Amino acid sequence: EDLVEKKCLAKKYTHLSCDKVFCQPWQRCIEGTCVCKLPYQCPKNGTAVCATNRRSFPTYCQQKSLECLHPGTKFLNNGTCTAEGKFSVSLKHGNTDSEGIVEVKLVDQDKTMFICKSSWSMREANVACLDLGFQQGADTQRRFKLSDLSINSTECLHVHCRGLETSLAECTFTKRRTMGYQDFADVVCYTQFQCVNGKYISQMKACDGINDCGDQSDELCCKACQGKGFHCKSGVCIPSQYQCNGEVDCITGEDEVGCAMDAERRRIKSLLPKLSCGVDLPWQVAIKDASGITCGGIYIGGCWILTAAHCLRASKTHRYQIWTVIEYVDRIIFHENYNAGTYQNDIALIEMKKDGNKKDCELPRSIPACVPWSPYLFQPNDTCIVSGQWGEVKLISNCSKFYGNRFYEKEMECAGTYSGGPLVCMDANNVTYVWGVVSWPEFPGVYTKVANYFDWISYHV
Ligand SMILES: *[C@@H]1O[C@H](CO)[C@@H](O)[C@H](O)[C@H]1NC(C)=O
Ligand SMILES: *[C@@H]1O[C@H](CO)[C@@H](O)[C@H](O)[C@H]1NC(C)=O
Ligand SMILES: *[C@@H]1O[C@H](CO)[C@@H](O)[C@H](O)[C@H]1NC(C)=O
Ligand SMILES: *[C@H]1O[C@H](CO)[C@@H](O)[C@H](O)[C@H]1NC(C)=O
Ligand SMILES: *[C@H]1O[C@H](CO)[C@@H](O)[C@H](O)[C@H]1NC(C)=O
Ligand SMILES: *[C@H]1O[C@H](CO)[C@@H](O)[C@H](O)[C@H]1NC(C)=O
Ligand SMILES: [Ca+2]
Ligand SMILES: [Ca+2]
Repeated sequence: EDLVEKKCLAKKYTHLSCDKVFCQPWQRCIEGTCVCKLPYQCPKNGTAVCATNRRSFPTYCQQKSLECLHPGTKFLNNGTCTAEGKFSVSLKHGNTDSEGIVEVKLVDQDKTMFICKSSWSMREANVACLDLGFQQGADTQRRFKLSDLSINSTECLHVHCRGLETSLAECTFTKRRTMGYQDFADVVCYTQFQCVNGKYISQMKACDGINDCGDQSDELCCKACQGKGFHCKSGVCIPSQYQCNGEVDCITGEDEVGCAMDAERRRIKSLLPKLSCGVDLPWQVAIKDASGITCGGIYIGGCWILTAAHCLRASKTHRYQIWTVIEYVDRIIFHENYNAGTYQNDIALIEMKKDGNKKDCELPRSIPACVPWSPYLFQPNDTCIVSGQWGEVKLISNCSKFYGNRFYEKEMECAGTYSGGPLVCMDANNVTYVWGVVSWPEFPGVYTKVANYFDWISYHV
């Protein structure tokens, strides 16, 4: 069984990696990695929450964003802080400090109860160990087996966590009617497939939909899921029940297409301002010079047009006009590491003069295409619309077979048929993405892969 890919594992993508996953609403994507946004950037609408330092926060986002920025400050309770209320988890009846039967003291309830093992998974186990100090979550191979004793009472606490929470306080608890025997949730916290955090687990746990690692190493590099997990085209697995649950989990977005405090974070997403991108060829532009040689531009937003370098620098005059309506081009920025012969980094930004002398560059009625932030959005055998009429090309795999060392897989994309023009692709929700630009049967078109230039794009845009 060869579910896991090896070539990713060098780059070690955790849940903090944009390219493979969505940043939590108290975070912002910057250079492929989830960073903290300041509390005053969170959506205003939310109910108050309590942090372990007895401090109260208007929104749940704002708390989690302070915890993000300022370690130590954990979560405690929904609603304002009580004076007496204080949360506690503990491992009792155990031969060592990093193991036992889990005991929870629910901030409000003065009574102390145990957890039931019939619903106890790695999602809860990891979260438990994480607030217990052990930063690598629960052990997956090891156990703590009991032999009766303290199995008198009928008490129990069913728990459920997403799995990435930094405290059991954040999870949802519900008292259940316990059967037997035996039903008490044990755990072994990890004290020394490898995870990015440093945790070894067996290969059978890798790529099954379940976060065994704690930071999602075992799930982000998957050609196909093991058990019930659902394979995102992006190469990631998600729990089957993550299908049609009102949250776009896969960066590709396919789990929510074709459908007819965990609940609080989902709520916080649906209020974030979504990008207005890629609504015959509205994005299509044509960069004509006064000489008479044309390039196939693609409108991405506002003042900006994206094209290939070589065609622009074919002009002697260095003065253009953008046709689609006629705008003028103020300045042009080529990528600094453009290599003429190899065509690596064959990409350039055009900045329009705007004109009007009163407002902004944007055209009254023009739709910008979407710029891919991840190189895992579109994959082989995906269909894409080439233009320069328009031809439906397909993305081809293993392009070393055709060109070898003239094709640099990180910086270039090959589209097999079935200047500087666009290679536009659409996802399941009808979002038009500018996937590639035209760069240079057994000769498939080669395209500079734009997703690998989102940081670069961003720097100027
Ligand atoms: C929440 O949003 C509504 C509009 O949907 C708005 O009327 C209200 O003022 C917002 N809440 C706060 C606390 O500002
Ligand atoms: C959570 O907190 C709010 C106050 O912030 C409270 O009114 C509400 O009843 C609590 N419970 C739920 C399930 O929202
Ligand atoms: C894409 O556009 C079509 C237009 O026929 C529309 O019916 C459909 O709802 C859109 N796709 C999705 C996933 O909604
Ligand atoms: C211990 O107490 C429980 C609940 O009060 C009751 O079932 C019984 O008296 C004892 N349990 C067993 C298994 O003997
Ligand atoms: C890639 O797409 C083609 C479409 O014809 C189809 O064979 C299959 O979905 C994929 N190819 C393979 C070999 O799995
Ligand atoms: C990639 O090349 C290998 C040989 O090096 C070949 O087996 C395979 O068919 C190629 N893949 C594709 C999708 O053409
Ligand atoms: Ca797993
Ligand atoms: Ca989902």
